Amino acid sequence: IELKPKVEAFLNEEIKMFINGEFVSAIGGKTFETYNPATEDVLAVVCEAQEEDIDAAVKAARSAFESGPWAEMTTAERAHLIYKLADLIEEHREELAQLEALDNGKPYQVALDDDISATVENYRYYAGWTTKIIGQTIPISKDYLNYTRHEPVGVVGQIIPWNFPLVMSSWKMGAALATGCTIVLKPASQTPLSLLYAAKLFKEAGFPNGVVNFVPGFGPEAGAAIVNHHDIDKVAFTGSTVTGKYIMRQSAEMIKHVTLELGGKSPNIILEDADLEEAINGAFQGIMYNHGQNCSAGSRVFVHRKHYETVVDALVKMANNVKLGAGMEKETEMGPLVSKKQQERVLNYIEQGKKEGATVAAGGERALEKGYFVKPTVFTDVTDDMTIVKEEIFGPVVVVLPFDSTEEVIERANNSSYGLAAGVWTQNIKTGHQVANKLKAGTVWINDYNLENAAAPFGGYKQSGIGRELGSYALDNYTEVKSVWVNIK
Amino acid sequence: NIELKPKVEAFLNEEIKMFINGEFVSAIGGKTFETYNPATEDVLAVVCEAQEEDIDAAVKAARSAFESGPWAEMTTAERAHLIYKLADLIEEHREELAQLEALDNGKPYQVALDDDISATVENYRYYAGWTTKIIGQTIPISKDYLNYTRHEPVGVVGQIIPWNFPLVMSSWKMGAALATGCTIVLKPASQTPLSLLYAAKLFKEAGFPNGVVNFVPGFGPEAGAAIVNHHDIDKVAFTGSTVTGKYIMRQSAEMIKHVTLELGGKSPNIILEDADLEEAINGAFQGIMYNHGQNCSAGSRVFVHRKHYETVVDALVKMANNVKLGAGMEKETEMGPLVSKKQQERVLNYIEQGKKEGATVAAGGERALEKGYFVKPTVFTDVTDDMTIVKEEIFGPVVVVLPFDSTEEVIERANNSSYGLAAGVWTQNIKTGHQVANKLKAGTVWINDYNLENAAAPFGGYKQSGIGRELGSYALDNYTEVKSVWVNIK
Amino acid sequence: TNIELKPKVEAFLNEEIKMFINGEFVSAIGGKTFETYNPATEDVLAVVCEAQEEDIDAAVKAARSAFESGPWAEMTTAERAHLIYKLADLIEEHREELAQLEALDNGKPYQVALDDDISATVENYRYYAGWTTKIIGQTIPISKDYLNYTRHEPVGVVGQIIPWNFPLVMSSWKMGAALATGCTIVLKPASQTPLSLLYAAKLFKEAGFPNGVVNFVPGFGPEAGAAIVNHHDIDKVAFTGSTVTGKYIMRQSAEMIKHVTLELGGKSPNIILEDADLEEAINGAFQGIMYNHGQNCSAGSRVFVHRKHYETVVDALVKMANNVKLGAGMEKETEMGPLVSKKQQERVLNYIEQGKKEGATVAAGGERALEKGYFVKPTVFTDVTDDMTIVKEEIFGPVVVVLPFDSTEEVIERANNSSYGLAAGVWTQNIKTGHQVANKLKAGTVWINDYNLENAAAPFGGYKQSGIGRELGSYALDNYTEVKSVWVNIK
Amino acid sequence: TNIELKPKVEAFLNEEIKMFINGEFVSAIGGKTFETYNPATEDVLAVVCEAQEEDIDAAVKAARSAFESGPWAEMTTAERAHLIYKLADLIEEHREELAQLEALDNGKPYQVALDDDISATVENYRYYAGWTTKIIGQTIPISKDYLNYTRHEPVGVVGQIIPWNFPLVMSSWKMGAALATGCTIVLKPASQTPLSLLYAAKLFKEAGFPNGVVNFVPGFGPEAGAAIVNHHDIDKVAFTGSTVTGKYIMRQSAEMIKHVTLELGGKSPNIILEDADLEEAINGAFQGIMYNHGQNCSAGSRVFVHRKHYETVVDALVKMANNVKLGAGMEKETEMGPLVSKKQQERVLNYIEQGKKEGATVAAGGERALEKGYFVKPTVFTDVTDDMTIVKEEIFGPVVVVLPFDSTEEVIERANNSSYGLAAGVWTQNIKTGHQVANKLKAGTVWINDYNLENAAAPFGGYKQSGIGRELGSYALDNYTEVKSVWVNIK
Ligand code: NA
Ligand code: NA
Ligand code: NA
Ligand code: NA
Ligand code: NA
Ligand code: NA
Ligand code: NA
Ligand code: NA
Repeated sequence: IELKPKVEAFLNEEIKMFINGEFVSAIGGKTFETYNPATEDVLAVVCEAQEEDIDAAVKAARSAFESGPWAEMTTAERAHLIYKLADLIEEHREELAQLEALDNGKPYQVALDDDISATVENYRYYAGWTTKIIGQTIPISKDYLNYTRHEPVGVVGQIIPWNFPLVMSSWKMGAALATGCTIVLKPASQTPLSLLYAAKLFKEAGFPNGVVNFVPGFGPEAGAAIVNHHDIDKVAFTGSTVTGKYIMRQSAEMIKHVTLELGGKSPNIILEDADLEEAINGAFQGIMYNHGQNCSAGSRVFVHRKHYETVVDALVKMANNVKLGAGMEKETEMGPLVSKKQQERVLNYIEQGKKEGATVAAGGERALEKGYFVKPTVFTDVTDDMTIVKEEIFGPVVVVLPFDSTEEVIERANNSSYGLAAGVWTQNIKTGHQVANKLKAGTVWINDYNLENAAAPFGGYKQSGIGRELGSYALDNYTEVKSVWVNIK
Repeated sequence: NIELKPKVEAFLNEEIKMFINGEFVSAIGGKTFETYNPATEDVLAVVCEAQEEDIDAAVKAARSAFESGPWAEMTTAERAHLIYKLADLIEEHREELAQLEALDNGKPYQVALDDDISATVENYRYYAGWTTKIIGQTIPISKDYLNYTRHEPVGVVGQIIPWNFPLVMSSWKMGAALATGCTIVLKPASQTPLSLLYAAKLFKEAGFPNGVVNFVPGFGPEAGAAIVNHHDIDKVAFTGSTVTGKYIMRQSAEMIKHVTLELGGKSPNIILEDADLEEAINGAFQGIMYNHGQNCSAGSRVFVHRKHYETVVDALVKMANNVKLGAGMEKETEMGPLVSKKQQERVLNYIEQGKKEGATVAAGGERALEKGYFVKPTVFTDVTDDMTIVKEEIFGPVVVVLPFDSTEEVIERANNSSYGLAAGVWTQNIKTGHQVANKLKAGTVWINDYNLENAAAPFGGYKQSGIGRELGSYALDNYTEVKSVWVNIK
Repeated sequence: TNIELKPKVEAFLNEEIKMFINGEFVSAIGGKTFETYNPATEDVLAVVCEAQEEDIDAAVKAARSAFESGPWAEMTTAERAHLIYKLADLIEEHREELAQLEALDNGKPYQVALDDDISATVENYRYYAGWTTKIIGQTIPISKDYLNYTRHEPVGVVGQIIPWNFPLVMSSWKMGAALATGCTIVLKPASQTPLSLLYAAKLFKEAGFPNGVVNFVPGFGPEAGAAIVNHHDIDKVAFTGSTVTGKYIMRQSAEMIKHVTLELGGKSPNIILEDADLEEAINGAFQGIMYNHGQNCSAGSRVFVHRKHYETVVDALVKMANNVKLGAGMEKETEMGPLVSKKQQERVLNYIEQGKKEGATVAAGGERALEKGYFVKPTVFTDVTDDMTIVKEEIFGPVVVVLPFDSTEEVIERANNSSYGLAAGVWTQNIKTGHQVANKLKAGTVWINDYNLENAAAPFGGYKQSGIGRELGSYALDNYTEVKSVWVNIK
Repeated sequence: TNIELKPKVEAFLNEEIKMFINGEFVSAIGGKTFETYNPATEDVLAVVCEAQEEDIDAAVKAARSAFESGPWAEMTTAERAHLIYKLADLIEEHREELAQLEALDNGKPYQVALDDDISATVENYRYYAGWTTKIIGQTIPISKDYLNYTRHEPVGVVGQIIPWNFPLVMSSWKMGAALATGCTIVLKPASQTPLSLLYAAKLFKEAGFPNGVVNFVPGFGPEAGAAIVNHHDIDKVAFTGSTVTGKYIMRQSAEMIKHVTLELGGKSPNIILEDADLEEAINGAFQGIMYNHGQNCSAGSRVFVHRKHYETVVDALVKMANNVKLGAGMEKETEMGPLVSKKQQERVLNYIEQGKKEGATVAAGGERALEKGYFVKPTVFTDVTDDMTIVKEEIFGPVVVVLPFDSTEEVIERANNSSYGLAAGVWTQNIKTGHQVANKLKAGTVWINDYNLENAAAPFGGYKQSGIGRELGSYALDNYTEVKSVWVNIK
């Protein structure tokens, strides 16, 4: 797939940060390389945000929050900006899909059909909420007017991971912007480009200077500078547990509100009365979608004893059938993992799996001559206490586990520190809702898997997170509630 | 002297048991501590002291009660009725409970009765009403799915409360939690265990299932920490000091555990040029002096437009000097002692720090009476924004009075603070009142009033005064996990 | 085995039954009275004061006063809630007395009145007590230059009229929501069944309701009912009953641009698909129509059965129908009482005769029962077609039609081919089928694998000609408020 | 100086104006046409196809089919949203064309049409686009045995009738809410002002609305109007306009138990208290009435003035009245245009004559203006009492009565002593007085230190005989929704 002219021009120059409505270099001039994970080549050279750059972005966001058009605009004017931003992203859909394929590694056609569509729709959806963020009037006494206001919290720092780089930026920014906050946001070092391209479109849509500030760089410097900044009012992070925990401990010092979206080890449960054809397809897609680089991937596939060997046989064939290649080549179904480090991590987990006694029924090694490719992998002969069953692998790797009763699968499914999502396959109306009610996860799909939409909340129970993104629910993260009492005698 | 109620005598005449799994019990290791009467300094009761092991027993009971048996299976109508029967019982025991508050915490009995017990009753009545009404969403996305959310109780919640409004504080924790269907492990402050441990009898009589509520009296370092660090508690909520608030957020990180915190303040109470001055003088005085200043949302910075500053200082000084200090169980008392010797010493050292930095004690500024933990109502003037006493929460009957010259100036100076719990604004102008309310960074703003709370209105801090809200519908969301269910109907 | 009369019921019934206006038990101004009957025995059960247009006037003036000034107008929402809760506690204390009154006056079995009606009544008040403090409006972010807020103000004096089939429960569907908003109430019970409401007036008084907040005016539809409908100073009307009256009500309400809520009748389908759990569906189909003697607006009076199970379900329905124990509501043996009046017995027996002459076959029942009182046998009609009178029209008795079908598309179309739309049942074990069918039925309530469930928290009301508006739930509140949008210029 | 006509406007007016049915521009089946006029010149402005009963039937069938099957029924909520936002974008792109059509057909000044009416229409659609994905029902925690959820389903085919005073804006107040719920529409504009709607139909098509989702049927009350009101296959009706028609519509809707929303007239009070900012309140009182030539249901047609200020306010209003520049809407200097028709001018002049006959003083104006066109001078009446016709009745012209008062209790009582209750204004600097007075005024919208402000997000509608129900805001959606309560047995 030949590069669009605007992608070629963008990549032909150093990639600048976006602060206070301007494209700028890091103050101290540092740069870093992002790669193409299919070729291992340097894809661009990007300006590297340091602490002093974050502090500049924070002042920019503070000023835009406190005075100027953003602080003065009506809600309808604010909605219109977000709507225009969505339209612009849709206009640049092929450019942005190419950058995602190039920079992240995923198939261009998927980045275009799924990731760009979702980002557009998320911004459309949240433009909608700007004029509808309502407080209460509260009837207490004839002597007072009691009302609440849902005020924006102020300057928000946001950090996102590399698996759905553009989409993830929209999960953070659509709700935050809709409330009237301003933003200092950091993309992942592996994937800065789609966001920094999208910056052009915030400027074009007419966002006032400093409303949005994009600071690409590395967790331990740019990331930690966001986490530790005294003038950031609220933090939101999606990423590592270790980083999640760190963020929470640091935010303690300022009594700062945190939203976290972390990992999972989500179960996808095939009951005796499932439509087995459709469940097999849901189980396969459930783990293999986005190369398994998906926090809510259905990495534990629980299968009723009667169907266990049927599903294993089908999963093995489908895994071997997947077409691996560069995301910018048209026949590719599954691209490489994002980095050498991730490839080595996923291959390490496969070795640990075999070491602990499990059997690789398909895959279980690297693929192709170069690039960070891993073959789709199916593990079988697996038990609940194995490392590969307990821990999030974050690649195209599924464990398949038989079970004999519904009480049992619920227990086993819930016996996890994680609780991001779950799938249940059954044609029975009672069993579907009953099993859904008892699973400890933020999202349950009945007879489907991996569905997300702007309108429906997503987040973790237990150690898969604190709080919800998407829906009306996301808005509450970026608001402070003021209770006003007017003595009316 | 107010004579002790028969049921109060009876209660005080034996060891005060903790309440676990529906039973009154001693600590497993038999440890006990003393609570005191702060007006007299005498030992008031001997109370069973919860240790780590007793928190574990409580958590096990709450877990069991949550996962199966009547509390798990009950309809929301049946749950609501339990909570309303509890409120009715507390109301029947109102005199006994108000006496225990006056005795244990130190506040005037008639205020405990008219304010504290009344609010607790109303907070439970209000929350009983929410059980049947904690609704999720059905979400129109596509003709191919039913999309709905469930607001599920989060599970066992651990709650820690302070000593300044002991019983009311217990109700701000438990009303919302219980309405959601959570089960509870709650620790009263070691200075004020008694009203809660008495009210325990009422939960049992109301018909609460074993283990749905569990009260574990003791100390921050042991009972407190055991709640904070317990792996099987799903969610924590705390009201109290900042150091503990930070500690609790820090520790909750290890479990990715949701935290709600209600912390202290340095709340401004602002008298503008067109205030009704007589009303605003009364509201400025009551704003700080109510509950002996032991009030996180106390109006401890009184900002007074230059035209009225001398007039207001003069009045506050006279009012301060006239307040009648005495024991909470003496009928003539207007203000009781502080809760402890340590608090009295804390406040008095703040006062000394204020004099050391150049402020003037216009009234008060010393201990009171021959015994008990009393501090005189104190008014400081000649104060500047950089002074320790104007920055930090004193938590006694100590007010600073600051003049100002412009609205824009006072809004800046009111907001120049790490705290953001509450604020008051006094002006007769409809545009000024709302404009100033809007610009203040405070979780509650009163226009032409101060210190009003009601179960239906949320309360809590911006900035370092807290995370989250209590009261209102808003409190409920702390105790809920949201589950998004997608049903393929293609 | 006769259920023994509560002493309090015997005392109530030993005197003329007064109406309740402005806090006091009073006679009609003109002293007219009427008779209510015991439909099991046909005896006079009580003599009741008959409200005339002038008694409505006095009730309306009393409600107006209580709304505009005095304790009901001044009370906090907490205070108002507490009255409503205390009323619910009093009803629960008098549960036996009230259930006997239902059984005597209405006819239904005592145990059913106690377990169902009285408990629903109590729960309805407790649920709406809970709303008083939670009737919130909005603050609306538009511009920095304005504060924009709404108030959900009580409409004022509300006129309510209720039917005889669930006398006390129906009073609480009207008053719980109206009282929660802070309205004041002029309410007329059915001439057939005045007594449980008038007994309950004691408990409003004991609970501490201010004078005039509630006013109960027993009498007939053409005098007392019409008076409430036509009264210039009633702000809003709510009615449950006959369509012809519902139409009249809507027509008269035009003249004053008055908001109307209507809950009307139905011809609700109860649909057994091929993959139904036949055990529970057959029980659901039988209780769906026979509950309350078929005197139930949302009765499942059309039972559609997939061709595969048609014979099975017809045979089982006929057996159950023939096994029902008919008798007095105050005899412990009774499973089904009489119909409420001679007029209604005659109406239902007319429909049955009409069903016979249009060609349908009575597979069970189809006639009067026992030696006295207004009893009709449980009746099952087979060999029916969709254009029959008995399949189209509401019968309001223990009369079911059974219709086979061959495809899901077909049953949805036939179920929906009705001017009514109150309720529907769908029996299928399939998770996709249950929701899809539920989505496509035009009915205010759809039960999936059940039938006849109501709860204070879940709204109820008609599509099409089964009504306007909803009762129960948070939804009922909105009928009793006017929304006021306030703009405060803040520069 | 004349505003020069846009090319697209000339083009549109150079042919017969077709109606819009099932996605196509068509003539009336029987070929009837009617004339609309330019009320500044009294010239024929356009010839418009006239919908008859038969054309209404065709629009209803198209809407029915669009509702039951096809893209509109199948589309996601995101897809439906996007159609609505794109419509808003198109309207904005054609803002000058649409503003000219409004100036020409309705009368109002071009620049006000542009800045106010067109901006409000655009923002209305953008607001409602945003609701499509957010129309949520409830999950309701009752028992562990059931999942209880509600669906807010679109009612179906909706019949809407709008007046001539804000033609395009009024069209958006009906369709934004309705289309956001998934309903389909048969909408009739006023015969006096059909053009802007029928121009806008081109933009519904260009946005990509499926065939029959919207259908525009211009014509006359007694034929087109009545056919919408009386149609058996319209599910719900909404109307804005006269009282006599409002009452007709409610009466006719009884026959089908059809939900009705009415936005009717007012005689709204604009109260200037002793502590008002007097300069701002005089400007608010003058604009409250004279905006849109007084052709405004919520016009502040009763200016109450505290006695201290009475003379001052009278003198100011008189000066301001006599200073308004009357002229054609398409003339750049015009501050106020003519009334919409000869009949309206005659009505307003008949009112003014009644006021004189009853003893009131024409302080300014009170007669027609200019050499042709339906102009009336801005008119100020003094020496007025509460019982006069001109004080009680809605005149719908640029005519104000000015009433002195002496106490706040007095002005509230006199303000509320009306069958109308659409809107009110209160002018006071005092924070307690403002909210207190606002709490007591029986009106759907209360402005404190302002007047005539509307926004898509803030509900609007009448207390008493000013209406039933609310338009705008979240509240408007409920009128277009049937609530279904689903119970899923999960035992
Ligand atoms: Na990369
Ligand atoms: Na968590
Ligand atoms: Na103590
Ligand atoms: Na905070
Ligand atoms: Na009777
Ligand atoms: Na209807
Ligand atoms: Na015209
Ligand atoms: Na009305």
